[PDB]
Amino acid sequence: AMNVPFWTEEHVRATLPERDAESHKGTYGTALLLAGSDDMPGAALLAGLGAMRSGLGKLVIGTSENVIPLIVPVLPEATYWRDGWKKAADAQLEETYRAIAIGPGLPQTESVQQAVDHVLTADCPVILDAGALAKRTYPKREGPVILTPHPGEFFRMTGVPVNELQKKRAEYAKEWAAQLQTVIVLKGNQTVIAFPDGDCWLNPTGNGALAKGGTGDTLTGMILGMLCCHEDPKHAVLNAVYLHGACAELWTDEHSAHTLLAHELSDILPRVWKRFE
Amino acid sequence: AMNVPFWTEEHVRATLPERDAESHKGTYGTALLLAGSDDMPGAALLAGLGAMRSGLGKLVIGTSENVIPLIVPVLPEATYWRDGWKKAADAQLEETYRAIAIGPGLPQTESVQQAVDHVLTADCPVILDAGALAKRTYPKREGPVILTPHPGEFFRMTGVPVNELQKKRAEYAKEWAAQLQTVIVLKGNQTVIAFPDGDCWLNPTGNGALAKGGTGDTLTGMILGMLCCHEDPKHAVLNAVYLHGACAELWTDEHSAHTLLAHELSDILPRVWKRFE
Amino acid sequence: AMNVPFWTEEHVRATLPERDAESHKGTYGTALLLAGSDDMPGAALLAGLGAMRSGLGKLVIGTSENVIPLIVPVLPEATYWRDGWKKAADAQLEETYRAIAIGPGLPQTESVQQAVDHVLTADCPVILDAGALAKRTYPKREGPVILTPHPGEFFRMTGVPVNELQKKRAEYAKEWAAQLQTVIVLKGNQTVIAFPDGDCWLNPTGNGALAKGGTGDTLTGMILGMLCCHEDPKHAVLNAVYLHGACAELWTDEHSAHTLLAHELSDILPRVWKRFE
Amino acid sequence: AMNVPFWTEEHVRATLPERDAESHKGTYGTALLLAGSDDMPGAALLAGLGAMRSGLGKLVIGTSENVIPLIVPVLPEATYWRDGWKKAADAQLEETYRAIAIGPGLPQTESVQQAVDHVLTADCPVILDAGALAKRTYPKREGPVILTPHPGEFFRMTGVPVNELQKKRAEYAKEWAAQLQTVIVLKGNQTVIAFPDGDCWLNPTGNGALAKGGTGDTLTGMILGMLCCHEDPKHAVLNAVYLHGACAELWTDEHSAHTLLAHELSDILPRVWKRFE
Ligand SMILES: NC(=O)C1=CN([C@@H]2O[C@H](COP(=O)(O)OP(=O)(O)OC[C@H]3O[C@@H](n4cnc5c(N)ncnc54)[C@H](O)[C@@H]3O)[C@@H](O)[C@H]2O)[C@@H](O)CC1
Ligand SMILES: NC(=O)C1=CN([C@@H]2O[C@H](COP(=O)(O)OP(=O)(O)OC[C@H]3O[C@@H](n4cnc5c(N)ncnc54)[C@H](O)[C@@H]3O)[C@@H](O)[C@H]2O)[C@@H](O)CC1
Ligand SMILES: NC(=O)C1=CN([C@@H]2O[C@H](COP(=O)(O)OP(=O)(O)OC[C@H]3O[C@@H](n4cnc5c(N)ncnc54)[C@H](O)[C@@H]3O)[C@@H](O)[C@H]2O)[C@@H](O)CC1
Ligand SMILES: NC(=O)C1=CN([C@@H]2O[C@H](COP(=O)(O)OP(=O)(O)OC[C@H]3O[C@@H](n4cnc5c(N)ncnc54)[C@H](O)[C@@H]3O)[C@@H](O)[C@H]2O)[C@@H](O)CC1
Ligand SMILES: Nc1ncnc2c1ncn2[C@@H]1O[C@H](COP(=O)(O)O)[C@@H](O)[C@H]1O
Ligand SMILES: Nc1ncnc2c1ncn2[C@@H]1O[C@H](COP(=O)(O)O)[C@@H](O)[C@H]1O
Ligand SMILES: Nc1ncnc2c1ncn2[C@@H]1O[C@H](COP(=O)(O)O)[C@@H](O)[C@H]1O
Ligand SMILES: Nc1ncnc2c1ncn2[C@@H]1O[C@H](COP(=O)(O)O)[C@@H](O)[C@H]1O
Ligand SMILES: [Mg+2]
Ligand SMILES: [Mg+2]
Ligand SMILES: [Mg+2]
Ligand SMILES: [Mg+2]
Repeated sequence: AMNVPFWTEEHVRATLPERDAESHKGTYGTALLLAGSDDMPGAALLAGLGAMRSGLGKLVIGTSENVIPLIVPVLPEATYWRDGWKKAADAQLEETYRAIAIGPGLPQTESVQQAVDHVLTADCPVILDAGALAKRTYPKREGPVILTPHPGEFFRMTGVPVNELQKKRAEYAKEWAAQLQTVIVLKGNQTVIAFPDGDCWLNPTGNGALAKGGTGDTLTGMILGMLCCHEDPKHAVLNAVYLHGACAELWTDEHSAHTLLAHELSDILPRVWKRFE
Repeated sequence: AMNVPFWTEEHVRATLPERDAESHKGTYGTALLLAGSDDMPGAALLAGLGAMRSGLGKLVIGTSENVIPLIVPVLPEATYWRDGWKKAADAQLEETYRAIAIGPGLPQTESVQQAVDHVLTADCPVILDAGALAKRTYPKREGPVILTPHPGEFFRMTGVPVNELQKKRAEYAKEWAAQLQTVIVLKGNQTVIAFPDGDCWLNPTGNGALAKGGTGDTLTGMILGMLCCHEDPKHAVLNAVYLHGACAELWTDEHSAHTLLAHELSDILPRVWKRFE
Repeated sequence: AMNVPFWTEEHVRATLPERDAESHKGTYGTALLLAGSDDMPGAALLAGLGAMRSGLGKLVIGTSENVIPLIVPVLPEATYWRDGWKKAADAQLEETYRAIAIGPGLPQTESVQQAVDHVLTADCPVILDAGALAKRTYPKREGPVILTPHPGEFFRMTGVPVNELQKKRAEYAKEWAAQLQTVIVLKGNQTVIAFPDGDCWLNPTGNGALAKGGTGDTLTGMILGMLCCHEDPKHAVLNAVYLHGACAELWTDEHSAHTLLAHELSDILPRVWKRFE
Repeated sequence: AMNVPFWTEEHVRATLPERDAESHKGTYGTALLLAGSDDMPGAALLAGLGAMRSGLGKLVIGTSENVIPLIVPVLPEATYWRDGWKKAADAQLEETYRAIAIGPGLPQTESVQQAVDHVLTADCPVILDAGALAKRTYPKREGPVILTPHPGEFFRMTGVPVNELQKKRAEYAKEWAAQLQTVIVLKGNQTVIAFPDGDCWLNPTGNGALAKGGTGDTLTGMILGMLCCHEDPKHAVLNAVYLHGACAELWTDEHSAHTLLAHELSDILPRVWKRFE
């Protein structure tokens, strides 16, 4: 009904960054990921791999003590802020980060919202997903706030029932991005990327291989990394959603859509990303 | 002697499900796996990988605290019900699952049977394997009960000695599926899939590469996942047994039958499944 | 000086076993591996992978509590006898095994020799390696005892200095196999396989890619598995040593000899073994 | 301005060692790596893999108790000196090593400098990286001391600000190698390898795929291993830096430069090294 344009291959090619010969890890920044809890530890690994695969310089993972050891053998490149997501509830961050994500595998609690409020006082883009998504408002700040709800989380945020939401996805996503003054990545087939300045796009990539636990955790990480290597954070969000879906399309060329595991999207991204360079 | 028909490539092709563009993980359900104990932890990873590879939406693994960390780095997509198989002995499940499996790597104890009795009060298909297999009867309930004995476990269930069983496999499997009113997947070369309504099939795939620890644990998981994406639970069971054996046949094209490890069946399934689409 | 014959490709092809369609894991037996200690845990994983890759039915790993979790994510198919190598020092094994190995990554202590003495009362082939190798004698028993010393361990066993040993390898290996009434696999370039009945062979495969920590741990496991699927335990030993070296030769076709890691021999064996079928 | 020559493909080919048929792990020595701490554990795995991939015989990793289990499943070939880097602060090493590295993932503390002072009393080449880099002087000793600073660490060592350093990299690196009487590998695009005898080279390989956490940790390990298989420790340093960068160039043929993870350099080295033989 709205004619929201697709973010196309041509837009991706035109906007993906270079990685210059004269750069070091500091050029691409240090990200922070606040993710993973004792009965949902895997979401931290998924998002971690997503982020380190996606062109950042360094990654600090703020997760519980019990989760740390489960990440290290698979993602040895990350370092840790021990019990970081709980510690973020107590004070403003003393360290400076290029971008921050919070929520995958975190309980949807008031302590998590406190950590959200502290993270928002930093001057960098911030992603809120999963356990960090709630019905709330957002303080005026410099850097973008990026919310990544699936339709269930959108219902939690807005009170718009899922059955109604799904009939008018882009209309609701635009309306709430504007009201909240946040980016909203409203997930699903034809994911909507709605910006608080009124720009809105649809994502043309992805398939049912993504309809399985963990794929959104991986996406949150991909957005986190891309925010560190793109000059324009809009392009980071758009390219992460696009390339995330493109990795699922590569998988289905020679593998059944029923059989993808989320972490494999990260394994596939190196070759898919190269295609768009 | 009986002319039990084979479930053939043509039957598999005709019955494997689609994964629609307009679906999400909830479309394919949340399964529960109750598996893994302190000296047999690996069976939980094997069955977990089997299940997540096999087209479910989400997987919760109910296993002991000591087993959880051993699964997460390999299968980060699963979440946990901490000490779940022990907790299931104490009360009906409060959560709703699309399908449930119990038994791989569990001790063959009365506490495990209590957990079985509680799981059976849910309205979903239930698989019982390994430590959950015992001589018993089953309450009338809506969803199918699927027993996956090898010949030793069948002897434990029925008192039919293995030497006698193996002379008349389909006859015994049919007789006991009918008596018990359960599906029986009687494993071995030419696995028998006997339904309590009298339908019975033989499986034509598989080889001696499967004659090694863990392959039945992986199968239980494959059945669990397929029950979540097939509309007809009969087809889920049949296709899981078939594709399980087909992965062993792919392996032996270029690898010795002596050298397969069970977890690799799960790694092979993506490409094998695609062949049948 | 002696004309000890090489165990050749033709001997390997003539002696490798079939894996029949009508077999199950019990056909190929349950092996026991007593290996791994707190500061040398990896040797248990190396030998475990070697063994499960090499055609056994099941593998029980008797290792310390702290080592168990380090094996499970990589080799989920093994089960455990918790603190098994220490417990073996206290009594004869109550369980029956198709073959047993002891020593990789175990401290060279009197407690380990006690565990050796208990294992020797079983009726199955037994391999002694590494920490289980000492200067001693062996009781008359039914099954073969297989010692796998490198030249340093041979010096420890016999008092023959390494410099002298290495001038007359097959002569010393034969002499001591006869004296001890054990098989001796005297490792090195042109490994000597000396039988206590006077048969003796040289191994023609392998290269300097093997000259790195862990490769002998992997070999001990390969011998353990092959003893379970070969009818003649002589052929098991000969084929394990041969195929172990052949995997290093495959590696060097496209990879530098400086860069092999022991666990990769196990990864390579599936395709190498197939070549000899 | 200086015409520092590049260490070229031809120099690498002329200087890489053979791995003779008549060698064993002892021929290539035992290295010691003192690396990894509770919130930076991964650096020990990265450097460990680097080292074992790079032609040593054995590797002992001296790291904290909590780090050990995180390494073993990925690098089972290493053994451990439990809490080794802390224990090295208390006394001269009783064991003899072919080469030693210290610092990746270690806190930059006085206790680490004490461990440095003890390691320096050994007669072998010693690498100091990361947490072991400080403003200090070095005792006259037989074996080379090899410092591997990035420009930030060089500033910490010398007081030369990074902005000034980067205008005259080889001039500063030569000056300080001479003053300190240490090798300095001054990292960055066109890494400078400055020897205390006045030889100096530039490295022509590498790209922005390396501009991400962990790649320097992997390099320290590669240098450690190469010091064990090269007769001339100068060639070890030069070839490690060259081949490290070459692995990043192989990656970018078919993968985006944004997406490399440090541990993958180690995975790539087997095939890259073979190219130069
Ligand atoms: N491996 C892990 O550690 C995992 C952790 N996860 C975490 O589990 C927590 C809960 O998130 P979940 O998303 O699993 O569960 P939720 O219960 O929050 O949301 C799922 C529900 O949202 C609705 N929904 C979602 N997508 C929809 C669509 N396209 N159309 C219509 N309705 C839709 C449905 O009502 C569905 O039942 C989060 O913290 C998440 O990060 C999940 O990602 C699963 C994997
Ligand atoms: N990695 C792990 O954690 C593993 C766990 N496992 C668990 O170990 C427990 C015991 O199960 P097992 O099956 O190992 O041992 P069992 O002792 O229960 O059954 C094996 C016996 O059954 C008979 N049998 C099985 N298949 C046969 C056939 N085709 N023909 C004739 N006789 C046959 C034989 O008597 C054989 O000795 C289960 O909980 C199982 O899930 C096993 O799957 C081994 C791997
Ligand atoms: N990843 C792990 O957990 C590892 C554990 N390992 C364990 O470490 C223990 C000690 O065994 P090691 O072999 O490392 O050390 P040892 O000190 O027992 O033996 C090595 C010595 O034997 C001699 N030697 C060996 N091969 C020779 C040859 N071809 N020619 C001449 N001399 C030769 C040399 O004197 C050499 O220094 C064992 O329990 C072993 O299983 C080792 O395999 C290293 C890897
Ligand atoms: N996975 C892990 O366990 C990791 C551990 N690491 C450890 O973290 C510790 C701190 O080392 P880091 O290097 O991360 O952080 P540092 O804060 O010590 O050094 C980074 C700073 O040095 C400067 N710098 C570095 N390279 C430069 C170049 N080419 N041009 C200009 N300026 C440059 C910049 O000021 C930059 O902010 C070390 O012990 C290191 O081994 C890091 O390697 C990150 C990964
Ligand atoms: N059928 C589908 N087609 C395209 N994308 C999908 C489909 N199912 C799920 N996804 C994507 O998978 C992710 C699910 O996120 P989450 O539910 O948070 O794990 C989102 O990026 C979705 O847009
Ligand atoms: N020789 C064989 N041919 C075909 N399938 C086999 C063979 N040996 C074992 N299997 C299969 O491997 C699995 C063994 O299950 P379990 O004993 O529970 O681990 C079952 O699915 C068997 O049907
Ligand atoms: N240069 C070489 N050529 C052939 N085999 C080797 C060589 N170096 C080591 N090996 C083999 O590697 C293993 C070393 O055993 P160990 O020292 O116990 O780890 C043995 O099987 C040796 O025969
Ligand atoms: N843009 C680049 N080109 C070449 N090498 C690089 C580049 N960025 C980083 N490196 C290398 O990556 C490593 C970084 O080390 P560190 O900062 O200690 O992790 C060094 O070996 C650098 O020389
Ligand atoms: Mg989500
Ligand atoms: Mg079973
Ligand atoms: Mg050895
Ligand atoms: Mg560094």
